[PDB]
Amino acid sequence: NIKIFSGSSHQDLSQKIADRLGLELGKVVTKKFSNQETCVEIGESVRGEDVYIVQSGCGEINNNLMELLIMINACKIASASRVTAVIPCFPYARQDKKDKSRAPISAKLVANMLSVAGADHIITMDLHASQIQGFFDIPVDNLYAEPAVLKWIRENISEWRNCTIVSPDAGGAKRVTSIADRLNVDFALIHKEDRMVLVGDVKDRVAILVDDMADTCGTICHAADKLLSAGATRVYAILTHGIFSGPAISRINNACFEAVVVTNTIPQEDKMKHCSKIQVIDISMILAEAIRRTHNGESVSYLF
Amino acid sequence: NIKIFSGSSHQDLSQKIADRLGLELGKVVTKKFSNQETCVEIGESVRGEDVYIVQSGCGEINNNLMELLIMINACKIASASRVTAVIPCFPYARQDKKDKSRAPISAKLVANMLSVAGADHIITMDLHASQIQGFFDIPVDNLYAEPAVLKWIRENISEWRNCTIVSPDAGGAKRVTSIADRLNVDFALIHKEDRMVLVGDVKDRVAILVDDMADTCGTICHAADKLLSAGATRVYAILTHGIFSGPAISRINNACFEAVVVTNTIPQEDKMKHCSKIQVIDISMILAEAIRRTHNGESVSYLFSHVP
Amino acid sequence: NIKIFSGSSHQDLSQKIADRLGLELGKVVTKKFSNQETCVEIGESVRGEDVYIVQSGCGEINNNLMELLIMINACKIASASRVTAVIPCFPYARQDKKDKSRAPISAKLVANMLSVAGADHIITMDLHASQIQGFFDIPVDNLYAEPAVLKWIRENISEWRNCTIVSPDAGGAKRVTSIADRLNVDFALIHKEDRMVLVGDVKDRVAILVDDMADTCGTICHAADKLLSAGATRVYAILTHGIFSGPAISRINNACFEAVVVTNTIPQEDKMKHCSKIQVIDISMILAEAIRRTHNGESVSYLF
Amino acid sequence: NIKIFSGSSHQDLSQKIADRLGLELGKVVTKKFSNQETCVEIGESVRGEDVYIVQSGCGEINNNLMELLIMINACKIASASRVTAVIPCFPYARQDKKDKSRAPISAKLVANMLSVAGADHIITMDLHASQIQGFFDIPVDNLYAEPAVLKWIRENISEWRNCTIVSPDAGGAKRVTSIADRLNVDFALIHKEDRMVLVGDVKDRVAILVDDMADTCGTICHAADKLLSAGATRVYAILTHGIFSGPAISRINNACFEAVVVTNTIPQEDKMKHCSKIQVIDISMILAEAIRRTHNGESVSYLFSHVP
Amino acid sequence: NIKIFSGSSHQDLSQKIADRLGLELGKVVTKKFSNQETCVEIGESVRGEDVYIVQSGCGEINNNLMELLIMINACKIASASRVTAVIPCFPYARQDKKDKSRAPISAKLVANMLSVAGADHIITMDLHASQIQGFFDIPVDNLYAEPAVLKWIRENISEWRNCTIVSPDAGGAKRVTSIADRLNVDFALIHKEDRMVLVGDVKDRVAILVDDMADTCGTICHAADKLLSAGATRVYAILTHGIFSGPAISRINNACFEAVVVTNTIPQEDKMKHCSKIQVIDISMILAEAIRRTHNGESVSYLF
Amino acid sequence: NIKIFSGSSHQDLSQKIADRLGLELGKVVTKKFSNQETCVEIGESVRGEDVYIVQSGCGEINNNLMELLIMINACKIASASRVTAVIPCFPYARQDKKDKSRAPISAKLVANMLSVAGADHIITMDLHASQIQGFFDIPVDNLYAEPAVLKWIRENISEWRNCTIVSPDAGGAKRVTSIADRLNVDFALIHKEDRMVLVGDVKDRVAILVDDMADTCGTICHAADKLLSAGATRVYAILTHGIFSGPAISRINNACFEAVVVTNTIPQEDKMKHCSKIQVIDISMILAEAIRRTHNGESVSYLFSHVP
Repeated sequence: NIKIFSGSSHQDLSQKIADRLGLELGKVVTKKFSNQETCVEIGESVRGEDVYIVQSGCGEINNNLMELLIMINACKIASASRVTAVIPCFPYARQDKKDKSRAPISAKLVANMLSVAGADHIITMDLHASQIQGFFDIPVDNLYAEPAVLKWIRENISEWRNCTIVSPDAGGAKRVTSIADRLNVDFALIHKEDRMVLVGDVKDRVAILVDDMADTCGTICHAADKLLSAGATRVYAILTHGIFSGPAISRINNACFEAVVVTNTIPQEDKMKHCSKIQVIDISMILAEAIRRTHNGESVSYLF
Repeated sequence: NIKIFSGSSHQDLSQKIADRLGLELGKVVTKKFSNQETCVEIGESVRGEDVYIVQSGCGEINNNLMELLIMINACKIASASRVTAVIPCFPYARQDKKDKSRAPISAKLVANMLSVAGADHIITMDLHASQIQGFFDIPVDNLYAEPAVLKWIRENISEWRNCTIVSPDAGGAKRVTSIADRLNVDFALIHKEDRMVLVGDVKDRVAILVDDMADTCGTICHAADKLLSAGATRVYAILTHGIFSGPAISRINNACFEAVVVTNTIPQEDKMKHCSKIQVIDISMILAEAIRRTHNGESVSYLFSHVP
Repeated sequence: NIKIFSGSSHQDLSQKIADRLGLELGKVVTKKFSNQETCVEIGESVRGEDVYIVQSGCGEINNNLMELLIMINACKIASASRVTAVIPCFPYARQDKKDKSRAPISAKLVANMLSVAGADHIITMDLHASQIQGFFDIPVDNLYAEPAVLKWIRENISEWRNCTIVSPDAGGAKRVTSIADRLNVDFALIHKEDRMVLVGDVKDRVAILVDDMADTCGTICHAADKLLSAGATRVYAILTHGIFSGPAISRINNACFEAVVVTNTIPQEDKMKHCSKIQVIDISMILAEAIRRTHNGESVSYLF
Repeated sequence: NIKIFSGSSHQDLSQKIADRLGLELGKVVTKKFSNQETCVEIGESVRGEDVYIVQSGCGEINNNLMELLIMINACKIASASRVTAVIPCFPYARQDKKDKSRAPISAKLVANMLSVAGADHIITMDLHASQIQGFFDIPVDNLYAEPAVLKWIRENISEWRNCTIVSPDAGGAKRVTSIADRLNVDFALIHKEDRMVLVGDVKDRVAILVDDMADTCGTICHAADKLLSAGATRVYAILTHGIFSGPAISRINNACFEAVVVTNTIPQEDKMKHCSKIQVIDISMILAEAIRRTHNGESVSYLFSHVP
Repeated sequence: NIKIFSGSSHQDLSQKIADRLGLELGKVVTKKFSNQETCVEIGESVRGEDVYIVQSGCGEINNNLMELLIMINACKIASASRVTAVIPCFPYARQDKKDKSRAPISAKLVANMLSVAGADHIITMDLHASQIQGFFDIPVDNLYAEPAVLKWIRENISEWRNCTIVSPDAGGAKRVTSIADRLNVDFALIHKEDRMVLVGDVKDRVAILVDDMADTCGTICHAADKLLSAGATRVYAILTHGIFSGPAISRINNACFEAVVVTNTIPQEDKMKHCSKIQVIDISMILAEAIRRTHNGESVSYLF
Repeated sequence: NIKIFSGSSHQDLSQKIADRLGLELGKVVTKKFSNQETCVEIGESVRGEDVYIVQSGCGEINNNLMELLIMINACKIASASRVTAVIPCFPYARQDKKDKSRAPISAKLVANMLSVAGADHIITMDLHASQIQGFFDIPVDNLYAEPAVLKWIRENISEWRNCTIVSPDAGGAKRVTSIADRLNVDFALIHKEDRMVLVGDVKDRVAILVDDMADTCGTICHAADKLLSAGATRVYAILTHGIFSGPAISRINNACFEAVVVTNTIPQEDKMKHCSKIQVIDISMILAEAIRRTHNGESVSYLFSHVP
C-alpha cells in the first residue's frame, strides 16, 4: 500500500528512508536523453497505492524539479491513490517574495507546478519562510531540524551553556532567537551595510552561526571573520541545508570554523572528503517517521 | 472608465482618494439587515468600468471583509471590466503561517475568498509579510509607507542623523535595517523572551521604534521603557497601521513616547481626540496615485521610494 | 474516525448532536482578539478523520461565517480525510438572485467561500430556495423540517382537520400548498400590494402561517392581523428558522398568535423567556442521523 | 469588433437580431455527420472580435446544445476577444433543483458545460428560476418579457383594467403578482393537487394565464376550463417560451382560450400554420439591444421595464 | 460497493458486463420528454459506492453524451465514492485537432464536459488518437482490441501467414504496421489523391483492411476496389468501431469483402441481419475485467 | 503595447524577430545562481503591455523551460495585459501519449505548467502531434514550416517535379502525403521493424526525407542508405526542428545526404561550423508576422500556406 520512489541518481537519502520503513525503493527507469529531456518510466503498478516520491540531489535544480514533476504526474495518471512529494530542501524557496523588484515569486510558481502535476501532499524540512505553506492549497507538513540541532550543540560544544547563537543576516533573527531561547543563551545578529555590523555580545564566548541554508558561503565566511574580530572564543556554523556550491567548500577550509554542521537533506558525502570540518546530522528518521505517520493517519506535529 | 466605491461608513480615506482623482464616490445602497447580514446594491451601472473598491474602516473586521467580498461579487456579475480591491491594511495578515500549530493560514484563506469573489487585482500597503503576495495568483501591488516615514523622520526629528531605528521584535529586523541603511544611522533590536532583551546601541541617541502595525500596544510601550533604560534620549514609535484596539489608547497616554506616528490606512480621527501623542501621515495620495497608474498602465514602482 | 466540532459559543445544538452519536465535541480554542479578528485553534489532531463542523449562532452572521470558514480550512490543511459543514440555517440564503437589481448573489458567494475554504460536503435544513444546492459542485444534503411540522400540527391543533395553511407572501406558495396537501386541508396566500391582500378561505377556521424563516416578523405579524380580520378562528405561525431579531419578539406578544413554532436551528432559549407563545421543535436527531448516515454511506433521503 | 453567429438552421431570430444591428450573420460550416455528430467550422476569422452566438431552434435540444458548445469552443481557441452565448430559452431550466429526489440539477450541469466550453457572458430571457444566474460565475443578463407582455395586454385586452392575472401553478405566484401590481389589477392562483383549486377572484373578469413557458399545454388547457367554471368572461394564456411539443397544438385548437400569446424565443412559424389561436410577440429588438449595449458597455437594465 | 449502470436503451453490452461481474445493472429511470430533453433518475442510493456508467448506443451521439453527462452528475451529487465513465467508443474522437482549419477540438470539449460533470476515471477502447488521454487530467485506461483482432485473423484466415494488412488512409499507418509486425506479414497503405494510390504489395495475397472505425464506409469500400485491382486474393475489413451509418451497410454487401469484422463497442445486432459478412468480436470480457481490476486496485495494463 | 523578451542567451532568433517588428528586446536580468537555480528580473515595467516571451535555445531543456515559466510568471504578476509564450520547438512534444506504458504524458504536463505559470496564448511551430493543441485550454497558434519547405524544394531541387517525398517512419505518413500532394509528386514510407522496409516508388527519382524533427539522426541516416539501395538518384533530408544532439553531426558528415535542411527554430550556427551539409531556413519572418497579427487581431491562417 505504501510505495516509496526516489529521484534520479541521488538515492542515499531515499534508501535510508526506505530501510527504516522496511521497504524496497520502487522500480523506476530514470534517465536523460542525448538532447537533455528528462526520461522517466515507473517500472511497476502504483494503482491504488499511497505513493511517496523523495526528491533527488543531482545538484541540477531544474532537472531535479522536472524529474519530480514528471514522476508525480506519471503516478497520478496511473491511478495511485495518493501522491506525496517529499522534498527536504524546497527549490526556489528563497524566491518567495518580490522584495521591491519586478521579480517572479518562483516558490509560488513551484508550488503551483507541483499542484498541477498532481501532488496531494507535501513533506518538507525547514522552509526558507514558513509562509511558503501558504503557497499550496494542499496540506504541507513542514518538519524542523531544530531539535536535532539543539541536541548536537549540547552534545558537542562544552561551553554551549554560555555560547552565543549568531545570525548571518537581519532576516535570520527569528530563527536564532528561537534557538538561543531554547538553550537559554545569548543571541547576536550580523548585518551587511560592504562593511559588516554586529549587534549583541560575542566576546570571550563560543559563537554558533545558525542559518537555514548556505550556498557559496560568502556571507557565512565573512560573518565568521567579524565574529573572530569581536572576540568569539571559537566559531561554529550550523545550516540545515548545505548547498555548498561554487567557492563554498574552499572558503570553508580557508575560514576559522571549528566546524560546519549540516543535515543530509542535500548529499554531502562528496564534499566531506574535501572539507574536514563538515559534520552531517542524519534526518532520514524524521522523514521516515513523517511518511509512516502521514500514511497511518498518525500525528506528525510530534516531530516538531 | 475609472470608478471608485467605498466599503461601509468609514468613508474618509475613500473620499480623500476620490477627491485626489477628481471623482465622486459611486452610489451604494449598503446596510446591515436585522439579523446582521450585510446588504449591498450597487446604485449605478458598472458595466465595462475599471472598478476600485476601497475597504471600509469601522474596525469590525468580519463585517468589513464580508462587505468587501459582496461588493466585489456584485461588480463582477454586473459586468465590470475589472475589479480591484484596495485594502490599505490587509485583514488576518498576522495569520499567514502555522507557527508549529494546527492553525489556519487565515491570510491565505482571505486571499482565496477575495479571489473567488472575483478580484482581478489587489492594492495594499505594507503587508505584514511580503510572502502574502504569494497567496494570490492575481497581481498584487504592495505599496510602502517607508518613503513617507523617512520623510516624516527627516522633517520632525532634529537628531535623525544620529538616531537609532529599533525593531520591537525579532520579526522586524529587515524592516528596520532597511530604514537605518537609507538614513545611514544605527539600528537595534528588541526580543521578548517575560522579559525584553535589546541588542544594538541606543545610548544617548534618539530611538525610533518602527513597526508595520500596533494593536494593543503592550509591546511598543514596554519597548519604550526598555529603550529609555538603555540610555535613549527619547523614544518615537512609527507604525504604518494604527489598529489601537482595547486598552491601546490608555497604554499610549501613559507610555514614555515623545510621539506615536501612524498612517491613515486605519481611521484615526476618533482615537486622536482621546490621545494627543498620535500624529497621522496621510497616505491617500499614494493610494490615489497607485489607482491612477494601475488604470493608465503606468509604473507603480516609482512610489516604493518616492512620495508623490 | 468521526469527529464533531462546534462553532463559537453556541454549543447547545452541537452538544445535542454529539450526544446522540455517543461522542464528545472536539477540542477547539475559539475566540475574538481585542481587534475583532476571529481566532481559532483546533485543539486535537484531525488527521485522516471524518470531520463535521456544526455552525454557531452568536447571532453575528459574518463572525459566524468567518469562524466556520477558518475551521474548515484548518481541518483541511491538517489533513482531515473529509470536511462537512453542517449548517442548519444557511447564511445569505435570501440573497440568491438579483431580482431585477444590481445586487450580489451572496448565497452563491457563500457557497464559493465554503468551497474554496475546502468543504467536501454540506448538510443543511430547509434552504430558502432549493436551487441553492445548484450553487455548489460538492454534494449537499438538504434536510426538511416538514415532517416534524406536520407531526406538531396534527398533535397540537384540535381543528387541524379543517384548518388553513397560509403563506405570508407570494413566494411561499409552493411551501404551503405542499403542507396543506399533505394534511388534506385548505391553503391561502397573502400578498403585500401598503395594503395586504388575501386569496383563499380562512373564515371560521384555524389559520396556520407557515414560512421558512421570520426575522423582524413585521410581515408575519401584519399577516396575522389580516387573517383575524378575515375570520380566522385562531392564528398560528410556523417557521423552521426563527431568527427573531429587532422588534420581532415584542411584535409577537403584541400579536394574536395562539403560538409561534420554530426549530432549534437557531438558539431560542433566550427569547423563549421573553415570549411565552414560542415552542421549539428539536431537530438535533435529524442532524445526528444525517451525519451518522453520511458517515456510514447510508441513505439520508429517508429523513426527507 | 461585433460578430454574430447562428446555431443551426432556425436562423430566423438570429437573422432578425443581426438585421437590427446592421450586420450579416457570420459564416458557418455547420452540418451533422453520418453518425449524428455535430460538424462546425467557423468560416471566418474571429480573432480579437466580440462574438455573440445565438442558439438555434430546431427544438432537438441536445443537438442544439452541443452545437452551441462546439461553436463557443471554436471561437475561444480561435482567439475571439470575448464569447457571449445568447440563449433566449435556457435548456434544462426546469431541471434546476433536486425536488426530494436523486436527480441531476441539469441546469447547473448545462451552466458548467457552457462555462468550460469557454462562454464569458450569457444573455438569456426569463429564466425559469432566477437562481439559475447563481449557477454561473460569469455574468448573466436575464432579460424580461414582462414589459413586452404588459404592452401586449394594454393594447389588446379592452378590459385590462379589470382583468385578473392568473398563475397556472403555485410556482408562478411571484410572476403574476408582479404583473397584477404593475397593471393595478387582481391576481389569482391555480394549484393542481388529480384536481385544480383556484384561489383569488376571477368572476365576471377577463382572466389572463401568465406563465414562463408552455410545453404540452396539459396544464394551461385545464386551467382555462377551471377559470371559465369560476366565472371568467374569457381566458388568455401568455407564455414567454412557446415549446408546444407533442399534443400541444391539438390541446390548444380544442381549448377555450381566446388567444395564446408567446414570444419568438422559440420559432413559432410552422406551429402557427396549424394553430390560429397563436400570436407572436417579436423579441428580437430586446435581444439586439442587449447585445448592442453589452458590446458598448451601456446599461442593459433599462430593458427590464422598457420595451426598446 | 461496485455499482454498474447503463446508458439508455442500449443495454446489451452493459448487461454482458454486469453478468461477467455477477451483478445486476443499477436501477435508473431514463427517458426523453415530449420536448426532447433528456430525463434521468438514478433509482437507488449510490452513496459511498464505486460507480461505473457504461455508455449507451441509441446512435444519437448528442443524446447519448448528454445522458452520460447527466448520469455522471447525478451520481456525483448523490455522494458516490467514485464515478467512472466506461465509453467503448469515444464521441467526437475524430475531432481532436484543428487540422489547419478554424475548427473546434470537440474531443477536448467532450473531455472537459465529462470532467466538469464529475467523472473521476475513464475507461475506453481504441481511442482514434492516443493523445486524447492527454485531454484529461483524470486517469484514462485505454484498452486495445488489437489482441482480439490478431486472434481472429490467425483463426479465420488460412493464408494469414502471407497476408497483407492494409491501411485505408495515410493516418492509419502506425496502426497497421503494428498489426503486420505482430503477425510478421506485409503492410500497405492507401492514399486518396479523386484517385486512390496504393503503396506496398498486395498481389496474390489475402488483404486485410484494418481501421479504428468505419462510418459510411465510403473510404473502406473504395479501398477494397483498389485492392482487388492490385491483385489481392481476397479482401477483409477489420474495424474496432463499427458505426456503419447511412449507405454503409449497403455499400458493404455491394463490395467484395469476404468479411467485415467489428467489435460490439457499438450495437451490431440490427445491421448483422442486413449484412451477412459482418462478424462481431465480443469485448465485454475486456471491459468487465478492466472494471473489476480498476475496482480492486489490480493491474489493467495486462489486458493491453 | 507590444513587448518582446528573450529567454536566456541564444538570443539570435529573438533578435531577428524583434528587428523585423521594429523593436528592441526588453531588458532582462537573467542569470543562474550558484546552486543552479534560474534568476530573472524583468528590467522594465510591463504593466498593461502585450508581452511575448521567446524561448531561449541553449538546448538544456529543463533550464530553458524553467526560465520561460519564471518569466511568464514574472510578467503576469507585474500586471502585463497579456502574456504569450513563443515556443518555436515545443519541449517534450515526443512525450504526448502513453504508448502502452506507465509513462507521463509530459507534453500535457508542460502545457499545464505553461498554463498555471499564466500564459494566455501560445505560438509554436510544427507540433510533433497536432493534438498537442488539445493539451491547452488557452488558444494555441501552431505555425507550419511547410510553405517555407515547399518553396525551398521548388527553388533548390531541379527535379522536384519528379521527386519522391519520403517519411522516415510510419508516424509521418500524413505530413509527407500532404507535401507530395501539393507538389503533385509521389510519396513513399519507411517503417523500422532491426530493419527498415520501404513502400512506394523512389527508383531513379530524387528522394526527399521530410520529418518534423531530427535528434540523433540515427533514423534519417539509415533511411538515406535504404533510399539509395532502392534506386534513389540522391537523397535530401528536410527537418523543421534540427535538434542534432549527441553523435548527430558525426552521423550527418558520414551519411549519403546531398543536403540536410532545417529551420532556425533551434540555433544552428555552431552546428554548421562542424557540418557543411546543413542549410538553414530562416523562420523569423513567420514568427514575427504571427506576433504582429496576434497583437493586431489580424488573421494568422494566411501563413499556413503563404510564406510572408
